Order: sequence, then C-alpha cells, then structure tokens
Amino acid sequence: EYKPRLLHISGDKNAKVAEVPLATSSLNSGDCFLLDAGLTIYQFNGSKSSPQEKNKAAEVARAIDAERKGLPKVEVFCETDSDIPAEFWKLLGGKGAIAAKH
Ligand SMILES: [Ca+2]
Ligand code: NA
Repeated sequence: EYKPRLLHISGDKNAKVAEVPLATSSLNSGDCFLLDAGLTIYQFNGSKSSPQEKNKAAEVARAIDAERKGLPKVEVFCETDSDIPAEFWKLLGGKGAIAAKH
C-alpha cells in the first residue's frame, strides 16, 4: 500500500518496531523511524539512536522492499544530516523541532 505510514524503532539494545502516528511530532532524537511512503521508504536515524535500532530499521526496510519485489527506493539519513529530503518533512506534515525523547 502506498498510503504513507510511520514506523518507530525503539528499544536501544533490544530493538522493536511499531507503527506510530504519521506526524513530525511522533519523532524523537533517540530512536529510528521508517517513513514508509510506498514507492519510497525514508529511514531517519535519531542522533542518539543505537546501532541495534539502526540495524532493525534497515532490516524492516529491506523486508518491506522484498515484499514489494524491490520496487521501492530507500533513503537513509541521520537526524543531523544537511541533505534530508524535503519530501520526508512534507509527508510528516512539515519540518519542526524533534522531541529529545519519546
Ligand atoms: Ca528497492
Ligand atoms: Na533509542
């Protein structure tokens, strides 16, 4: 399905993924998120996220890609990156300040 959804990867060393409301306000600097927009999957790594969380997010993205027979494009970026795509923020309802924690 190409209806955008936001997945939240948390747990620090014990990474878990779960859908959360699709909004910028659902994000936080300590975790990882996958904004699944259908043809494009955006992976946002919180600046304080853990290696296990990054790996989990990547694993979920590959699984989604596999189910979709490789059609989606996957973009990965760190929270502090200077070239995060504008579409990521647009789909989240607009760029804004991220909570330090969930
Ligand atoms: Ca692909
Ligand atoms: Na975390």
